Amino acid sequence: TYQYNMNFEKLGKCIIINNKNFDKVTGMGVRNGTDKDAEALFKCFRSLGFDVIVYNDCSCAKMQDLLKKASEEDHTNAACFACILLSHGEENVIYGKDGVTPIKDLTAHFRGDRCKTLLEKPKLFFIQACRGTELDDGIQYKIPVEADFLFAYSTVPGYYSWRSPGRGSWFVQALCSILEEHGKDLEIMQILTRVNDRVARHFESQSDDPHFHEKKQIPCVVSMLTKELYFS
Amino acid sequence: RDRVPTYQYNMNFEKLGKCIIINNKNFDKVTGMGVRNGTDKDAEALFKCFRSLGFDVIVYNDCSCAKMQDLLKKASEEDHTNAACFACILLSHGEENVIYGKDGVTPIKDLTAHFRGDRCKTLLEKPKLFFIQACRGTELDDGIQAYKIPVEADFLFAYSTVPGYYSWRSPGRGSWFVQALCSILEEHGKDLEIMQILTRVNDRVARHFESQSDDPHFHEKKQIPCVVSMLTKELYFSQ
Repeated sequence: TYQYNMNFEKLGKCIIINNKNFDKVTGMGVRNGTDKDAEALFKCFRSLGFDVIVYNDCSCAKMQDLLKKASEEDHTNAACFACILLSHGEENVIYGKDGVTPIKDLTAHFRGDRCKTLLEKPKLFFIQACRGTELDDGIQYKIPVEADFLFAYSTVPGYYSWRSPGRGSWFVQALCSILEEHGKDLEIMQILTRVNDRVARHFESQSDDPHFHEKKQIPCVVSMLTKELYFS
Repeated sequence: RDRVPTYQYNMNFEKLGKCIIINNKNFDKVTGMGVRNGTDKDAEALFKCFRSLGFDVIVYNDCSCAKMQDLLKKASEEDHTNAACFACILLSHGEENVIYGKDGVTPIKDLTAHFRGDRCKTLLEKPKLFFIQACRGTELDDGIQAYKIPVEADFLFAYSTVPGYYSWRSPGRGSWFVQALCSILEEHGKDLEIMQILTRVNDRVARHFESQSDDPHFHEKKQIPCVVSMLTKELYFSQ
């Protein structure tokens, strides 16, 4: 009644796109630690039951195609779909190695009118990537085509997204530990909300620059879901 | 459902909090904006719901842009120490990232900023909720047949529609989102978590509603609301 139906042969497909090294033209640095993120993610989402595949250093055309294909696959025996983007980013756009592409362009392939097999099923996107230059200085019948999506961004619109080259990204470590522990017994919003809490609290940046010292982060969930979602 | 200790927003405060409703029905000729028939109905329903939840609700009417900012900034400067949370609900014309006063347009992000961490210390670690009934663009959903804290934390925006899309409103029955919202809030407002409620409002607006117009450009259209949460705990209005 108030839950998404999970009675399907497979949980669903999980495309993880891991972008580490970029073309010199985009002039964007190597994202160190992103390999830590991907492997940890691969475990969790696999352990949840997703059929996860990891694609490394994709180009924008490559990403668009990856998604479009999956969009055109047959999802009749799937409960849901999940995509995860690890990259450099700006507002509304994510980086391939050869430039940028709008996030909406990657997602819209799964709109109700463009992926019938995934209608009334959750389509989940998790996006760990910078979202702008800002720093949090801290303190003290028919259904709509845009429905059933959920984007969990690593950060709020306009703000930087922090990643340690040694331990991986703040967001990912958090999402992984919570999932490694309650992925099976909590609802998706409960899970993400705790991730919001752990990133907000447990983390604080440290550099030798005063502009980047003791800075903060809060992830941001967008939901057009229409049911509660549990992975079991 | 199971209520697990260090995971709820602490509600044991003298008061639930302020709920400011901004009911904009009438707009200057120069904005080219029309009379939003249905909105008085929407405002009545909402103020009763939020009163019933226990908010101290205040209704403002046909606001200028300056007024909208002023009352919000001043609201942001009151002493919320004895409140568990704050709510603001905007009913107006809107476009991508902006919302109308009677005399023009002002960025939503600029309204909400007043209640940040560094800017409104007495609402720190407390949920600040924002409900927005307004168009966010012109596109139509045609449908388909079956210690330290970040300054931006503890905000939840519940928009009536997705970015870039239209927002529907019966002159007779009021906007879909609002109708749906108030209904769910009546039943389960005191027994369901905020995200559980808004999800149900998502389902209801998506199913129960379909447009009907003599204009085929506007005929048989659909709508999905959009929830954005920077909350760090579950939020229940009771106990």
